[PDB]
Amino acid sequence: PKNVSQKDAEFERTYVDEVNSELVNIYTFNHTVTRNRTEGVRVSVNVLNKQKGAPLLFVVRQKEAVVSFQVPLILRGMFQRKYLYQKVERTLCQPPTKNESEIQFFYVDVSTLSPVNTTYQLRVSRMDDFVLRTGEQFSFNTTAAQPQYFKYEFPEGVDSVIVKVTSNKAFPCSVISIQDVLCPVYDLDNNVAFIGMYQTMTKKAAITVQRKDFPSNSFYVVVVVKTEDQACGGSLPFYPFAEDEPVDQGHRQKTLSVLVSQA
Amino acid sequence: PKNVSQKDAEFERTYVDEVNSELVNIYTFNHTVTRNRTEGVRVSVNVLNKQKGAPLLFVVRQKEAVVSFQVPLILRGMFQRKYLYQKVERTLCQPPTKNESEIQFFYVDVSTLSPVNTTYQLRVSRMDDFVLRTGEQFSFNTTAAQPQYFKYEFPEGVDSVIVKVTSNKAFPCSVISIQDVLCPVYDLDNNVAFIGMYQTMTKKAAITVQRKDFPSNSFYVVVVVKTEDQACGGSLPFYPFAEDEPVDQGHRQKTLSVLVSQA
Ligand SMILES: *[C@@H]1O[C@H](CO)[C@@H](O[C@@H]2O[C@H](CO)[C@@H](O)[C@H](O)[C@H]2NC(C)=O)[C@H](O)[C@H]1NC(C)=O
Ligand SMILES: *[C@@H]1O[C@H](CO)[C@@H](O[C@@H]2O[C@H](CO)[C@@H](O)[C@H](O)[C@H]2NC(C)=O)[C@H](O)[C@H]1NC(C)=O
Ligand SMILES: *[C@@H]1O[C@H](CO)[C@@H](O[C@@H]2O[C@H](CO)[C@@H](O)[C@H](O)[C@H]2NC(C)=O)[C@H](O)[C@H]1NC(C)=O
Ligand SMILES: *[C@@H]1O[C@H](CO)[C@@H](O[C@@H]2O[C@H](CO)[C@@H](O)[C@H](O)[C@H]2NC(C)=O)[C@H](O)[C@H]1NC(C)=O
Ligand SMILES: *[C@@H]1O[C@H](CO)[C@@H](O)[C@H](O)[C@H]1NC(C)=O
Ligand SMILES: *[C@@H]1O[C@H](CO)[C@@H](O)[C@H](O)[C@H]1NC(C)=O
Ligand SMILES: *[C@@H]1O[C@H](CO)[C@@H](O)[C@H](O)[C@H]1NC(C)=O
Ligand SMILES: *[C@@H]1O[C@H](CO)[C@@H](O)[C@H](O)[C@H]1NC(C)=O
Ligand SMILES: *[C@@H]1O[C@H](CO)[C@@H](O)[C@H](O)[C@H]1NC(C)=O
Ligand SMILES: *[C@@H]1O[C@H](CO)[C@@H](O)[C@H](O)[C@H]1NC(C)=O
Ligand SMILES: *[C@@H]1O[C@H](CO)[C@@H](O)[C@H](O)[C@H]1NC(C)=O
Ligand SMILES: *[C@@H]1O[C@H](CO)[C@@H](O)[C@H](O)[C@H]1NC(C)=O
Repeated sequence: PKNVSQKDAEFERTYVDEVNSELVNIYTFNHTVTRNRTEGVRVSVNVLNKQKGAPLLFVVRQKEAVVSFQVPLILRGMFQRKYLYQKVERTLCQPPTKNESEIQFFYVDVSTLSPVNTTYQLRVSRMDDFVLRTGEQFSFNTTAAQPQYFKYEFPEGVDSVIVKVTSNKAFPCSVISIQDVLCPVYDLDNNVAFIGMYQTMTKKAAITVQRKDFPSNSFYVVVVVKTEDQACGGSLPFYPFAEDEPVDQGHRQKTLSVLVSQA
Repeated sequence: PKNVSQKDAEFERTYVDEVNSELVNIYTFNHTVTRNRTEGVRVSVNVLNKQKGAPLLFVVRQKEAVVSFQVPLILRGMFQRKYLYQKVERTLCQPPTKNESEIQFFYVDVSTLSPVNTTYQLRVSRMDDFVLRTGEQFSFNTTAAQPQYFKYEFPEGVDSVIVKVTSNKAFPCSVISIQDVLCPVYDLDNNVAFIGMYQTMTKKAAITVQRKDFPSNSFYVVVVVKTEDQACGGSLPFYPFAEDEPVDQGHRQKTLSVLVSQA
C-alpha cells in the first residue's frame, strides 16, 4: 500500500525532503504555551520543482482545527487568470488555553499523487513578535500566498485603540482586517470579508477598535496581499488570455509597518 | 508511533468505525469518468458521539485539490453564537478530463487527537443527477452543513438560460450561486460571495446565465443553507448568551426544487 514515514521534528529547521505518489510524510511538533504569554507558530514551505499537473498536498492538524493547501498554489484574478506561487506561509490559529501551562501538539503531513519525485523544504518558526505592543512599530513582509496576523492584547484602562498600518511602495494591493479571537481565522483571499472590520489599502490604513465589541479583551490584525491591483486602483497587466495556463507574477511583495496606539 | 490503517473501500456503503488519538484511517476510492458523461461524488459522514473538546478531523484528497473539515462542525451566527452540527456532506470538485476515459483516484483520511474513542459512519455516493436537464424539476434537501451543487451543461443553440429555484417552507434562509467550472468550488458559508452571481433566497429565486460569460460551456449551481435567518428577514431566536458553549439548532432543513429553462 502507501508508504507512510514519521518524524518528531523540531522548530527552526528547514527540512528538504522528496515525495511522490507512493510516499506520505508526517512531522510531529511539540509546542509550549502559557496563559500570560501567548505566541504564534508559522508553517512555511517552498517547492523547488516546477509541476503543473499534480501539486503537493499539505495538511496542518491541531487539537481543534485542520488547515490544508496545495502547492504551487494557484490563485485567481479577474478574467479567469491563474497566478502560480511556489512558497506558501501560514500562521496557525491557537485557541486560548484553560490550564496555566499545557503542552500543545500539532502535525504536518505531506503527500501527493504525481508519479514523479518532487522536493520540498518545510520549516516551522516560533514567531517571537506575535503580540503587538502599544506605541511600537513593526515592519514585516507579506506576499499574496503568505498572509499574516498578529494578536493585540487590549491593556487595562484603554477604552479603544487605533491600528495604523503604512507602506512605502504603493503596490501590490492589500486587505487589512480586525477580527475577534476565535478559531478559525479567515486569512485567505476568499473569506477575508466574512466577519470583522476590513479596509483595502495600498499605502496607508487606519482602523479604530473598541473593547465593548470584543468581550475577550484581545483581537487579531490580519494582513493579506491581493493578486490583481484593480481594486486598489491600478491598471491590470495585459497578459495573454491563457484560460488553462498559469503565469507566475514574479517577485511581488509588500513591506508594511504597523502600530497600535491608544486613542 | 501513530497507527495508520488502510482500506480500499467502495462506493455506496456506510462504514462505522472507531478512532482516537492513536488511530488514523485511510480509505482509497476508485472512480470512472468519461468526457461526455460527467457525474459527481458526494462524501457524507456522521458522528454518533457527543464531544465538545476535541473533534474528528477529516480530509478528502484528490489529484488536484484537498478539502478538510472537523466534525461536529461549529458554525457562526451573529452575536458570537455557536451552532453544532453532527452530519456533514460535501460534493468534491472534479476538473474536466483530457483523455476520453481516465480512472480517477481519491482518498479519505480520518484522524483525531482526543484520548477517548469516537465512532463515525462514512459513505461515498455516486450522485446520479449531477447534471441538470433543461425543463426538468429536481427536488433536493439541504442543511447548513450539507452544501450542494449541480453542473449545468449549456446545449447547442442556447444563448442564455434562466435558473429558477423554489421552496415551500420559507425558512431556513439560503444562498444560491452560479459559478464557472474551475476547481475549487466555494460552497462554504464564508466564501460563497467571492465569485459568481449569487442571490439570497427564502422561498423563490431566479438567476439569468449567459454563455458569453462562461467560455467552457457549463457552470455550477451551488446551494448553501445559512444558520441565522436575519439576512432573509426573520427574527433571531433569543438563545442564552453562551460565548463558549455551542447549542444545537435541532433539525433544520430545506427542500428546494430547481429547474433550468431556456430563455
Ligand atoms: C519536543 O520534541 C523534540 C523532538 O524529539 C525533542 O527534542 C529532543 O530532545 C531530547 C531531550 O534532550 C534530545 O535528546 C533529542 O536529541 C532531541 N531531538 C532532536 C532531534 O534534537 C524536545 O526535547 C521536545 N521538547 C520537550 C520539552 O521535551
Ligand atoms: C523585506 O524584503 C526586503 C526586500 O527583499 C528586505 O530587504 C533586503 O534585506 C536583506 C537582508 O537584510 C538585504 O540583504 C537586502 O539588500 C535587502 N534588499 C532591499 C531591496 O532592501 C527586507 O529585509 C525584508 N524585511 C524583513 C523584515 O525581512
Ligand atoms: C475499485 O475498487 C474496488 C475495491 O477493491 C474493487 O472492488 C473489488 O473488485 C474485485 C474484482 O472483481 C473483487 O474481487 C472484490 O471483491 C471487490 N472488492 C470490493 C470491496 O468491492 C473494484 O473492482 C475496483 N474497480 C475496478 C474497475 O477495478
Ligand atoms: C427530504 O426530507 C424529507 C423529510 O425528512 C423526506 O420526507 C420523508 O421521506 C421518507 C422517505 O420517503 C418518508 O418515510 C417520510 O415520511 C417523509 N417525511 C416527510 C415529513 O415528508 C424527503 O423524502 C426527503 N427528500 C429526499 C429527496 O430525500
Ligand atoms: C515504505 O516507505 C518508508 C518511507 O521511505 C520506508 O522507510 C520503508 O522502507 C518502505 N517500505 C517498503 C517495504 O518499501
Ligand atoms: C499570570 O498573570 C497573573 C496576573 O497578571 C498572575 O496572577 C499569575 O501568577 C501569572 N502566572 C504565572 C504562571 O506567573
Ligand atoms: C489541567 O491539568 C489537570 C492535570 O494536569 C487536568 O486534570 C485538567 O483536565 C487540565 N485542565 C483542562 C481544562 O484540561
Ligand atoms: C525518487 O528518488 C529516489 C532517490 O533519488 C529514487 O530511488 C526513486 O526511484 C525516485 N522516485 C521514482 C518514482 O523514481
Ligand atoms: C496499529 O494499528 C493498526 C490499526 O488498528 C492495527 O492493525 C495494528 O495491529 C496496530 N499495531 C500495533 C503494533 O499495535
Ligand atoms: C462523445 O461525444 C462526441 C460528440 O458528442 C462523439 O463524437 C464521441 O464519439 C463520444 N465519445 C464516445 C466515447 O462515444
Ligand atoms: C491518455 O492516455 C495515454 C495512455 O493511455 C497517455 O499516454 C496520455 O498521457 C494520457 N493523456 C493525458 C492527458 O495524460
Ligand atoms: C476503543 O475500543 C476498543 C474496542 O472497543 C478498545 O479495545 C480500546 O481500548 C478503546 N480505546 C481506548 C483508548 O480505550
